[PDB]
Amino acid sequence: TVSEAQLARRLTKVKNSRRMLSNKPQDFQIRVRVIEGRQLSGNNIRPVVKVHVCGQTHRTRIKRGNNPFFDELFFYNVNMTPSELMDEIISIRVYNSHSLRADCLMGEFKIDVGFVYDEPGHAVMRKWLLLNDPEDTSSGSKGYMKVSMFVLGTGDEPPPERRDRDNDSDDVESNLLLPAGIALRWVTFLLKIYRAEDIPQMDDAFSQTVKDKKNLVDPFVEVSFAGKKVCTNIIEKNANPEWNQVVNLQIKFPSVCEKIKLTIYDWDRLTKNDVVGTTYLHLSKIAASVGFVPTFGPCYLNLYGSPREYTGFPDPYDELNTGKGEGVAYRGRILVELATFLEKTPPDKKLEPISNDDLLVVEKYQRRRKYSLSAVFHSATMLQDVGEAIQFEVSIGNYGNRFDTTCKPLASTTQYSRAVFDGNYYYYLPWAHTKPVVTLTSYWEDISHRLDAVNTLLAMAERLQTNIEALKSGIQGKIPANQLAELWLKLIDEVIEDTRYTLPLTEGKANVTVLDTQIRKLRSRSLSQIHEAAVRMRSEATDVKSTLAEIEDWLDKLMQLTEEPQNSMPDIIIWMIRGEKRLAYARIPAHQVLYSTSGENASGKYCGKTQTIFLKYPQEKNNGPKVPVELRVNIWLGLSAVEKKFNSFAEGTFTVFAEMYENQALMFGKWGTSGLVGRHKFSDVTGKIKLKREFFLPPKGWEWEGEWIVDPERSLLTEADAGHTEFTDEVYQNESRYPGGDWKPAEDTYTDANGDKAASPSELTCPPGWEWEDDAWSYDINRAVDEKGWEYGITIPPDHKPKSWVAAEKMYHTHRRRRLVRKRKKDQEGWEYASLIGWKFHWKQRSSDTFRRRRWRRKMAPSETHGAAAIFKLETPIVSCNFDRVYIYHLRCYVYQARNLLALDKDSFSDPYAHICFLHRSKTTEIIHSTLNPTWDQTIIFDEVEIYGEPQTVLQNPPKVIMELFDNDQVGKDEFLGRSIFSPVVKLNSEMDITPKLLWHPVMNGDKACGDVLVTAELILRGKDGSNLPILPPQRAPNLYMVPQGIRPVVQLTAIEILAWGLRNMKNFQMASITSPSLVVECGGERVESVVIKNLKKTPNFPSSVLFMKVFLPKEELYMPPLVIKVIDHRQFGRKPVVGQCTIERLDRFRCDPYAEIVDWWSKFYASSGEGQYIQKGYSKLKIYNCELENVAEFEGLTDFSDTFKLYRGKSDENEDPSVVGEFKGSFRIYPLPDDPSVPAPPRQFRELPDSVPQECTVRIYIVRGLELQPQDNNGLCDPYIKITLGKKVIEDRDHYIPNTLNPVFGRMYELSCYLPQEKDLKISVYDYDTFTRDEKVGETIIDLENRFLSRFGSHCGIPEEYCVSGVNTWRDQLRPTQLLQNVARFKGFPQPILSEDGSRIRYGGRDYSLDEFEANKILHQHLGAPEERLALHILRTQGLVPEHVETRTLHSTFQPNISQGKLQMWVDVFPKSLGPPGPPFNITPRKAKKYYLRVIIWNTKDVILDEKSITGEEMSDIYVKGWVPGNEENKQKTDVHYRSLDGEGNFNWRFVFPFDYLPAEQLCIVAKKEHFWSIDQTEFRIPPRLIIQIWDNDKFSLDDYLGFLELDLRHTIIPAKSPEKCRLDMIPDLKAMNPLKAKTASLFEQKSMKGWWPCYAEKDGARVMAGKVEMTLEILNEKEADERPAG
Ligand SMILES: CCCCCC(=O)OC[C@H](COP(=O)(O)OC[C@H](N)C(=O)O)OC(=O)CCCCC
Ligand SMILES: CCCCCC(=O)OC[C@H](COP(=O)(O)OC[C@H](N)C(=O)O)OC(=O)CCCCC
Ligand SMILES: [Ca+2]
Ligand SMILES: [Ca+2]
Ligand SMILES: [Ca+2]
Ligand SMILES: [Ca+2]
Ligand SMILES: [Ca+2]
Ligand SMILES: [Ca+2]
Ligand SMILES: [Ca+2]
Ligand SMILES: [Ca+2]
Ligand SMILES: [Ca+2]
Ligand SMILES: [Ca+2]
Repeated sequence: TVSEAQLARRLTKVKNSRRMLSNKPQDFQIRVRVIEGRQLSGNNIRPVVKVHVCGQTHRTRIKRGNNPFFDELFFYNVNMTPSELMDEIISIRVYNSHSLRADCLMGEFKIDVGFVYDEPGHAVMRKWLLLNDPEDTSSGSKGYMKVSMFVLGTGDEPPPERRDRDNDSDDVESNLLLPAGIALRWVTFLLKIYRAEDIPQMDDAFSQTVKDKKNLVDPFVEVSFAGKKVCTNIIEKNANPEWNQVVNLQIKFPSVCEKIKLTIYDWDRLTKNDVVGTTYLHLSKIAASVGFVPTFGPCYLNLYGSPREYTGFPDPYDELNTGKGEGVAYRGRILVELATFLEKTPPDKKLEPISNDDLLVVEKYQRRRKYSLSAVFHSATMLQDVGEAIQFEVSIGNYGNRFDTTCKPLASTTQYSRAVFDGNYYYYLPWAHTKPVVTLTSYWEDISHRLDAVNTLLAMAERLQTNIEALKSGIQGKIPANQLAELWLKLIDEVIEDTRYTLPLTEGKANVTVLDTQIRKLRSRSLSQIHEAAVRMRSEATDVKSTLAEIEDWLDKLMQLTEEPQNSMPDIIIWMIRGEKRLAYARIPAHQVLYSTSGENASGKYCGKTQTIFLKYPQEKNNGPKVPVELRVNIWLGLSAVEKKFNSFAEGTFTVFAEMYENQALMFGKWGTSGLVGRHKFSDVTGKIKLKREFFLPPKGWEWEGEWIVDPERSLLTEADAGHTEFTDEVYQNESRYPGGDWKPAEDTYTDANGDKAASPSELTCPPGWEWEDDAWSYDINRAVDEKGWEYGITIPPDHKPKSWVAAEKMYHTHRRRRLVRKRKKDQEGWEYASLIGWKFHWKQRSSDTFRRRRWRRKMAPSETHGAAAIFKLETPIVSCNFDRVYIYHLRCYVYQARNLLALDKDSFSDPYAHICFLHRSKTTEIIHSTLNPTWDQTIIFDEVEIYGEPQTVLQNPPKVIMELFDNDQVGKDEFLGRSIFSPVVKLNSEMDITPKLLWHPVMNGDKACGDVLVTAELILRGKDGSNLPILPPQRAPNLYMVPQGIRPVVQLTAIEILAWGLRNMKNFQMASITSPSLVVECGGERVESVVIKNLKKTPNFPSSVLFMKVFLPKEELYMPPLVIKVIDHRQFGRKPVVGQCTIERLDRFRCDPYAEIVDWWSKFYASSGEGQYIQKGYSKLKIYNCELENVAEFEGLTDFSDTFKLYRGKSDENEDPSVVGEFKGSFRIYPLPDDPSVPAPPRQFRELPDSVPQECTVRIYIVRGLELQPQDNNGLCDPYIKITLGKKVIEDRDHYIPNTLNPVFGRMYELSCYLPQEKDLKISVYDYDTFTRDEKVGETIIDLENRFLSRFGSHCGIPEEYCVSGVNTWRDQLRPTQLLQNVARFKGFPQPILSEDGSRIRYGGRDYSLDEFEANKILHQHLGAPEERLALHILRTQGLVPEHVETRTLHSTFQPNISQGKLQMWVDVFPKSLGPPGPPFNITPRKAKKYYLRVIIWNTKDVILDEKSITGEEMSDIYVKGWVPGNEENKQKTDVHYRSLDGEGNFNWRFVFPFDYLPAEQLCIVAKKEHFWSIDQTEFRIPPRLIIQIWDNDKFSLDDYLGFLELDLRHTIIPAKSPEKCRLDMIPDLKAMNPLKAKTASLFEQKSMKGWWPCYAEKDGARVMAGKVEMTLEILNEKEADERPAG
């Protein structure tokens, strides 16, 4: 059907439109203007409009008649998510009003904000609504509503209006917003909700203790759709509920909602209903357009949110349960199905039970399959502190949850491991050759028919993404065209070979839905389109630069083919548990590690492969200052029926040890078996359970390897501290006190992380082969400690020792700790001993130990009949993967430089250094002081890094190199600048030894990039010796390597010219003005300093404006270092502080080749805008700009002379830009110099500079009108006036404000005398006057008047089209057009303009210009000046200068920081007094409304409907006529009553006189009166001129009885018939009762008088009926003709 197709097309349109960022706050402004209703229902109505957007409701004032004119603009300022805003509904609703009753509904249109967002420009324009009644919907239309509504986001602008004389004001089907094919259709979504599983405990569990712990939740589903909330039934005490309820969602098709929000709630009787979790159906993702309606399911949707552990206290992460944030734990899953049923709109049973045959259908989507998951933990590095022991728990869904103690021991977690210092900064878990192994078994639906397709399309997209990265690197590197064509042919053949992939056959699979068939059909269509376009492109196209736009479109289409809403597999969540508490999480999608039998590509990207994931703290959007751990893990997921295929993915030998414990005790100096009381001699690890050596047997698939052996060597075998060559030791020191007492040395005055006392620093000695770097130890300052290096903690019972520390001392603290460091360069009888049995045994006996024990362990090896797959058959054993050999590597990181770093000191700079970390190794770069753009120029070498696994597995997945940038501070702790994560270039042999390429990787702090760092790395597999490694880089300091020659950017000699023009807006520094500044420009280690300004207040510009330095700069434009600008204020006692700095990193713009009817102003304005025309008299126009003059792209922002860079000072807070303390005005020209001085230098680029002295300027600000201001009063209007600040002078106009309009017509010139450039900042503000209260600011704009003065485009005065010396268009510039042509010839280096002997030709710019080339086809009226100036001006108009313009300047405000608060049509002329006085100013004073008189006479009435009963008691009518103009309610007049009419006929011969003010140029009238009696100032209305004539039954002693009306718009008055018998209905338009026809119209203002018969009407049951006929003559006279022939 066409309805299903158009729903699919509209949902794909909203699919393409919904692509912006999901910022939960975002500032939006929605304007809704109603203009004019046409043909509203009822008779003698008093209509009114109420518009409801986002809860806010505005209200029009009361108008009259069946064709009301409102022209009222409403504003809606909301702050919400864009996706939530575009699901909101705008509800326009027309009411009738009464004098003694409330409002009655008469029409309603509903339209969502999303579709008016999808319109180009985010704003529908003067479109007509089809009003309909929600309960009287069978009657069709009720009226029409011309509205225009706008949506403005951050940076968005409304589109300009267009001319409306004949296209928009008439006929309404020419501008319908929606066509008639919609036919008020409803769309019904049957969101069936079957059941849910694994809902966590959300009740108190104390009631069941008194009286079952698995089912402590009372769930129900909240379905939010289009603002309506439908709640399902509540299932009491069931964690696996079964609702089985269809939710009958409904939307009328003009207003659709896209985001169905399902939110399971735990119902609480006494408290608020808690949130279980929130998932969404996106209707645009489950619908397409051939196409199909929204279909989904039956498929489980997984919920995510807070951790599942119940706390009676408020949990800190309930914001994750509401769908905000990504969610850190599995909260259950809900089985839903979506079906779309067009029409049939059933209002009964919004909740309907599931029919009993759908419960048989849904059984086949509920079948479970066994899944086996393995995870081999390779390396857990970048740990910030050791703390307690650290454990990793793997869980998919609720399977493998360690805190679910009600189940059996799951063995889904690693052993507790204690972190080891890597020698420089970080910590790592010491796994080495024995990686931990986690295995767990889950049960999910076999949805491989989805996930093979998802994984294969993802592999397609990743291959094509790699190929387009190769292509963009090829075209960026300027590699030769043959290799580029070969690489492009490789790309196209990759597409051809890939997209002949047949998607998996849905027939035969159990869990195939209707949506699965539709997505498979869509994917086959898309893949066939991509394959055939590839076979077209491989033979047709020849150029790759045209085709990358199509190839990126293929990448976009392929990445939209991987969208799978029916992914029922929950994510694998890996939790780091420090101590007993959850710390950090990561979510791996289950399809990324899932194994399929269909091949490699159908398996996941990381299926059986080691991937690097960074854990996050549970409510962080990204990593902040502290990454908790960087974890490399080898995850393989798959079906347990094919778990034998894990053998091909496994590496190493999996190993589980059976264990036994034997205990002994010491009496009389001899160890023996005596005294083993309370714990068994042969027992477990705790000693409570008696065990034997014969109690352990291998399970199925396992066999013994070797014999039982003693295992005491696990202390020595943990990596032997041999992987480092430069180290830093650490020894901790402790003190203790009572609360409130004095400090003293502790019971354990030196400790380590294990929890007991350690050796003093005087006892520490080096290992053999090592020596000390420093002579003595020192205490740590660079942590969260005080001045002496101490942190403080507390002991709380029942714990005896502290577990946390803070930076400051409080009175309740009982302990303290200090770290001591020093750099470094270059017994075992088989038992562990302790003081008690079952105590803390340690490998060496102390004086207090009288007990001992040992381990008796035997190895199990997997059998050959099972392979490594036997680890899944362990249904506790602890599995660990042993690697039989190690591979030695060698990493070199070329940290070259950084740019645009954050300022984190008070002296406006930083001291950045970098921690380079890679696995269990770390090193620190040098500290570069007092800069934000450091050049470390340093190579960081980690020789002999031990990486386990095959070298190919390192090649496919390199471990990440992580750089953390820190601002060094001499006191306090060093602050975090950002973090860059990148992959090294792995090399395994001498073939792949190509040199690495430096790249600008981003430096992410939080969620934003806070600079870029130029860094690369290479990771070389070390051979038999270090001979295969390249040579060491040359040192410049001891153990300080430079970046080598092949990696370093190749530098050339390059000039940088700096046009230091001047400094603007210099804010005070240290409560002193910037009196003697200077400029310092640093680039590439060289600096240049300008001359010192002796007084900034006197001279704001540098005395010599050109600086010059020779710098070595990279040849490649990518590698170009930033340009640093500082401002140094020179003060007393020789002090030179820095008072401002900017970083300019985009220098590609700076590189250049050095060898390269009444006549006034408003008639002109209305002729240019388009609102006896003015162009017929031959006069000129002006150029109306819809934006600012700086925002016009042709004038380059009016910064062609010099750009402007904001200067910043001090430490920046919340990672944004720092405080702006001014602006440096200048520009740069960068060009490569010749290498040797025999070649002459290139010419300088700054020669034609103007004079930098201050100049006095006469500035004329002509402000024309304001457009759509923000309302600042209670009535929705504003009383605007103009407040101009220009340096010191303020001209406010509060006594000449314009009363109560949102579209003011100012028409006022404000002339000032200011000194440029000290007063360059021209601030024009519109302010709302108030009678008693404070004045609000509507808006604000800034014009750089020096940019107007100094630009080459002549923006100081716009050149008009004609040179007139008199009239209203007199030449307002100071200089004649010959002098402007002289000036532009002098600027451009052209020869000066040569005037001929008669002024007909001018030689300029190498061309001949003549008078007859421009003066032809024009009327040369009398105001034209000298013809040589006309021809010079005609030359000047073609030179790209600023024309005579009215720019539209956006009024910005702090109410909404980048949303237009209105617009201000205006222009500014700057007239510098050195060039002479200007001409006469333009009189832009708005024209008065010229008076008009409307006169009618009423001849007769015929076939009027007779009144049914008069007062006298007869079928008898008292016919008489009222008449008025809308707006003029006070000017109502009525005729005499034609008494005793028994035939519907009546003669009046009565005269009406209707004075009204008119604007012929705007084609509308002015009526002025107060809104009410207590109005401060009278208001003005702008409504089109029209006449309401009305016919009435008198009833002199009774009520007035309405009979009919007739409306004649005086510009479009319909042509009357010449007789009452030819007069009939439907010669006037009608759009509701019958299929419409065009009428015949004539203007009464032009055709001044005509006489005839007119039809008048009323309506009943929505259909027009004739109330009668009336004869009249309508005439319009002006003011003087009303006095020439007056009338009564
Ligand atoms: C006798 C029992 C009266 C119980 C009265 C009562 O209504 O208590 C409500 C609270 C919290 O109960 P909720 O299920 O809302 O917790 C949900 C949770 N905040 C969440 O957000 O997940 O109970 C307790 O703190 C336990 C007190 C036990 C006192 C013995
Ligand atoms: C009794 C009025 C108390 C004042 C509150 C009020 O509603 O004033 C109405 C008007 C204009 O509105 P405000 O700008 O004050 O409030 C709008 C608000 N600032 C905003 O930004 O939305 O204020 C007057 O001085 C005229 C008083 C006429 C009294 C006859
Ligand atoms: Ca509860
Ligand atoms: Ca409950
Ligand atoms: Ca509650
Ligand atoms: Ca600092
Ligand atoms: Ca510092
Ligand atoms: Ca106000
Ligand atoms: Ca006001
Ligand atoms: Ca106010
Ligand atoms: Ca009557
Ligand atoms: Ca009557």
